[PDB]
Amino acid sequence: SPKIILLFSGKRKSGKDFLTDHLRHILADKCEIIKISQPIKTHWAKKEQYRLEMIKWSEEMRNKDYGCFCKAACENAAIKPVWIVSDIRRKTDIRWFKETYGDIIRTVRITADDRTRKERGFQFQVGVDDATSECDLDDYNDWDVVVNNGEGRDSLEEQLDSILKLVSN
Repeated sequence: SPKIILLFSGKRKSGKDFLTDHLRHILADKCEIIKISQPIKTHWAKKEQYRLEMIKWSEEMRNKDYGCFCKAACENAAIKPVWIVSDIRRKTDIRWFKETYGDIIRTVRITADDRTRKERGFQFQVGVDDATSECDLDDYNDWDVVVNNGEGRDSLEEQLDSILKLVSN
C-alpha cells in the first residue's frame, strides 16, 4: 500500500487546489495525486452541460455504492509512499478510505473566510455552494490538520511545512 494517504477537503476558492499542487511539486516522485471526481469525468468523456448530465448520475451511483468513485480512483493510482487525494467532499469518502486503508489516513481541511474567497473571485452559486458537494464536511470534527488560508493565515512556506510534517518520517 502507500505509507500515508492525505485526504484534502475544502470549499472552492479555499486554495486547497493551490496547496495540493504545491505539495505535489515538492514531494515529486514520492507522491501520487488522486482525484475521486476523475472517474466521473472519464465516464462522461466515454460546463453546465457536464453538471446537468453528471451530478444526478454520480449522486445515484454513490447512493448505491458509497465507495464506487473512491475504489475506481484508487484502483488506477500508482503505488507511491504518499497519496494525496485532492478532492474529498463527503463523510462517506472518508469512511470508505478509513475502512479500506485504516490508520494510514490523515484528513486535512483547508478553510478561508468569505471576504478572502470573494477576493479570489467567489460569487455565491445556489446549488453549488448550498450543495452536499461543498458542505458535507463543514461539521466534520475529526480533522488531523486544519489550514487557515484566509484572514490570519501563516506564510505559504509554513502552511506547506504543517502538511509536510505528516510525511517527514
